[PDB]
Amino acid sequence: WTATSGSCKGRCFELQEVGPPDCRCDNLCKSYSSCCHDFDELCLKTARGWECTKDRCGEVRNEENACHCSEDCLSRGDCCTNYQVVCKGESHWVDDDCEEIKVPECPAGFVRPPLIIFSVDGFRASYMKKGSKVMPNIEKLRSCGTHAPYMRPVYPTKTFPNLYTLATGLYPESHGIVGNSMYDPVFDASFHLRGREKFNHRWWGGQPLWITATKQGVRAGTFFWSVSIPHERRILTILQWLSLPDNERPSVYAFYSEQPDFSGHKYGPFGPEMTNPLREIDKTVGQLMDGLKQLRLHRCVNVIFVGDHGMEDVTCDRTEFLSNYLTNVDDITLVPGTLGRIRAKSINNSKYDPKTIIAALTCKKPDQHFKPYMKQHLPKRLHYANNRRIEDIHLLVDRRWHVARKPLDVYKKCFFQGDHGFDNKVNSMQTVFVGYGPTFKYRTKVPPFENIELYNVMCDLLGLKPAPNNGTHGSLNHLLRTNTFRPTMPDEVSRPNYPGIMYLQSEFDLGCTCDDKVENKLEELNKRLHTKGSTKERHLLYGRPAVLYRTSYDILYHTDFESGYSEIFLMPLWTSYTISKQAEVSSIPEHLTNCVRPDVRVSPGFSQNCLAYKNDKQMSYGFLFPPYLSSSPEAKYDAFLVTNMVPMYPAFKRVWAYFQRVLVKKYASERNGVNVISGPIFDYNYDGLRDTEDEIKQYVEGSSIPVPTHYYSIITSCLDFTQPADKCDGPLSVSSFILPHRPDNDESCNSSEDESKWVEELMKMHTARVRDIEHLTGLDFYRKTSRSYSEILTLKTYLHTYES
Ligand SMILES: *[C@@H]1O[C@H](CO)[C@@H](O[C@@H]2O[C@H](CO)[C@@H](O[C@@H]3O[C@H](CO[C@H]4O[C@H](CO)[C@@H](O)[C@H](O[C@H]5O[C@H](CO)[C@@H](O)[C@H](O)[C@@H]5O[C@H]5O[C@H](CO)[C@@H](O)[C@H](O)[C@@H]5O)[C@@H]4O)[C@@H](O)[C@H](O[C@H]4O[C@H](CO)[C@@H](O)[C@H](O)[C@@H]4O[C@H]4O[C@H](CO)[C@@H](O)[C@H](O)[C@@H]4O)[C@@H]3O)[C@H](O)[C@H]2NC(C)=O)[C@H](O)[C@H]1NC(C)=O
Ligand SMILES: O=C(/C=C/c1ccc(OC(F)(F)F)cc1)N1CC[C@@H]2CN(C(=O)[C@@H]3CCc4[nH]nnc4C3)C[C@@H]2CC1
Ligand SMILES: [Ca+2]
Ligand code: NA
Ligand SMILES: [Zn+2]
Repeated sequence: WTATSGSCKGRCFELQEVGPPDCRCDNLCKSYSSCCHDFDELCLKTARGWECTKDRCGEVRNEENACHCSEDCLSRGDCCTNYQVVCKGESHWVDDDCEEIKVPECPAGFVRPPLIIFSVDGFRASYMKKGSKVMPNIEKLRSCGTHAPYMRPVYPTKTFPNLYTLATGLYPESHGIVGNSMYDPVFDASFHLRGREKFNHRWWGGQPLWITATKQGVRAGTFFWSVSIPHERRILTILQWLSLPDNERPSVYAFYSEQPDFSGHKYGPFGPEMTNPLREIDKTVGQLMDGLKQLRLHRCVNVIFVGDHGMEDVTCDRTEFLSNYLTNVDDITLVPGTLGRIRAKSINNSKYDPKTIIAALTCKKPDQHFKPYMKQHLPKRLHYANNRRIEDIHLLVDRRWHVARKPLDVYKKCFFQGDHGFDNKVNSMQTVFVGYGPTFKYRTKVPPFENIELYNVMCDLLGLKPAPNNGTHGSLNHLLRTNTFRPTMPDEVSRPNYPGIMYLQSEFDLGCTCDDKVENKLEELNKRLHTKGSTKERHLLYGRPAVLYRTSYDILYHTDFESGYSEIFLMPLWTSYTISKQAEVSSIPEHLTNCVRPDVRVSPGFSQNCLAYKNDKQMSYGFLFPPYLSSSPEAKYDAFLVTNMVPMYPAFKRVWAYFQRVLVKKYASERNGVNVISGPIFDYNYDGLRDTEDEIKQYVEGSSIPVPTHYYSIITSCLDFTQPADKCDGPLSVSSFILPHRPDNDESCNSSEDESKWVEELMKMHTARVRDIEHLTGLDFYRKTSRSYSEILTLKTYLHTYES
């Protein structure tokens, strides 16, 4: 109940929250149906429109008018945005040449440059170039300020998950808005786009920018706008708030536009109808900048122009139906569209089985346009699993497609030509970032980056300490002229042991064998030097990774590779080696096919054993440093050490052997040498974070050898590929992957074919940032380079996407 009998007199767009049942006058009162009876008359005036004309100049103030052209309007802070152009001979902001803003030029009484976030729904990255002719205001912001060619959204590339990731710095799995539609099984409640459940504070987690600002004494405009409030009125409200007395005036503001998303859904991303919504957005930008110029704020305010996600061509005829796959379609609930999420229709149904559902959805039709996954098996780069609101079964839908339960859902619910939601590396889903103002750089292009990183920068722009989030603070310092945040490297927590030769061969009883008993002060001093680290500068190019948690581990050196061997997990945490462009690939000689060799630096009690692999009928083993890339026949023996061995399913060994035998050499050819760091990952609770020993759900049968959920590699070379990876003077280039360690290749529908037709495609799907690996392993890479630390942080957030 709302006692709508109160009044909005002197309260239009008030900032304080006012509680039930007293009526409201704020920018969301419409959406709640709680506005005072006179909100429309007083607060949403429309009379005479939004623009001054010659004859209104100097007019007698008439308070009924939407905006004013009277002489007192500047002091009242309510002129039409074009007042000074029409009535005082001024230019539009867009018509002025851009001039570097070296220092803020703010009016008396401004304690910091204000931040205005101009957010646009459905604004596809390629609109910046393709619509540039019809968007002169936005084009001036882009060209004169700091811009990226695109900004990567979070998955799913839906509206509320991305707007709230913008506000919080968090993955949707952490902030809790994992879809526009959700079911929370603990609340037993459904969240929808439409209706009242979404207003409940229990859905939204983390700490959004407006709350961070308020807790730290920086005042915030109300960021959200009811749909029926016209954009002109939104702009005028922001400009009015900017004329408040100093102690009342917010320092951070947001504008939101439902366009171009609204028309994009109707007409597709490049429909000819799309020009007009782009023109309209640009005019709104021009209104704001003109108004800032009137307030003498256009060289004081930092403006961010930022989108949530792109838009793809999608029509009704490109829908897959689950009724074409499942016998029992009525036993499931599907969340449909550009992603699918499946759960049981009734919790009392004991004949529900996720395994039979996944199997019935796996590689069933040759052209099949979605792929099913248990959520723990989704590419780790999506970070889309650790929340009870994400259903166990997920369908990753191909771009341009939908999934639905039954055909009647599509016609008895084409209506549309565009949609979004797909995998966040898809080019059509990319969106925009421009920053303009005294704190941003001048005419500067920055590489693409992820929207999770923006919250830290917005905190930096406002002098705020960010709440804990998933950005990597300092990774975007290159966007800023000042206010940079100068991080320090984490301290290493565990220091390694450096074992020498301490065990005789006969102390081991591992059940391993090797035909190695074939055999010189010349070559012996040499191999002793190798075991003490004499080649370590070649293979460990950026320093040893730091172990950021408490553990017990050994550094082991060899001719061709170096490793940090965990005595707790009985295998390396990391293995580092460099492969030059000139390096040669060799076979595993026939006498060495099954060779495993005890490591005399490491005790039997801290070693794996071959008997456990013989007895485990599901598990085989592979090696981290590949025997194919040995520098010489004699060095090859080091690759068969028990301390280089890791547990691998035979299906996974197909993937790993092709990567090691074929791909590493290909990368070394193409990139002029590569440095590789490989290793295991254990993430059994799918939280994106390194497991502790007591979280491990599976061991090699009969043993304490833990089975990895994933294997990673980080592959680094010189950005200037005219220099070899091992003699690089400048910035680096990196690509990485986190491959799921699965006992089948059901994910790859073409896997019965030769690895050359499917392995690299799998690896590309499981592309990762170095930072993703850091979280999953508790390691910190690139500790010793000649690069600035902020540049290294940017390198660790890079994602190699393989989109063209
Ligand atoms: C991306 O960045 C974010 C932010 O930095 C990272 O998330 C953090 O990760 C931490 C580890 O997973 C986690 O720390 C835990 O906090 C627990 C208290 O949590 C509450 O308080 C905080 C602070 O205000 C609050 O933010 C939390 O909010 C969560 O939960 C509510 C739902 O109630 C949501 O609205 C909200 O969105 C958020 O949910 C998300 O996180 C939770 C986990 O907290 C998930 O369950 C959700 O699915 C969702 O993703 C909370 O309200 C604290 O209790 C934990 O301590 C346990 O473990 C330690 C070991 O050190 C030990 O001291 C304790 O014994 C304790 O164990 C006990 O609980 C066990 C489980 O019940 C039980 O088995 C034991 O027997 C014990 O009783 C822990 O320190 C932190 O909460 C989140 N923060 C956020 C905002 O999510 C994220 O990791 C980053 N991602 C990547 C990939 O890097
Ligand atoms: O105006 C906006 C969006 C503004 C915006 C600005 C900046 C930004 O990025 C930044 F954060 F980085 F700046 C992100 C979003 N929208 C989109 C979001 C929803 C929220 N809503 C509700 O009704 C809310 C639902 C949830 C909720 N909980 N308490 N009040 C509310 C209102 C209807 C709808 C209003 C129109
Ligand atoms: Ca984990
Ligand atoms: Na397959
Ligand atoms: Zn949309």
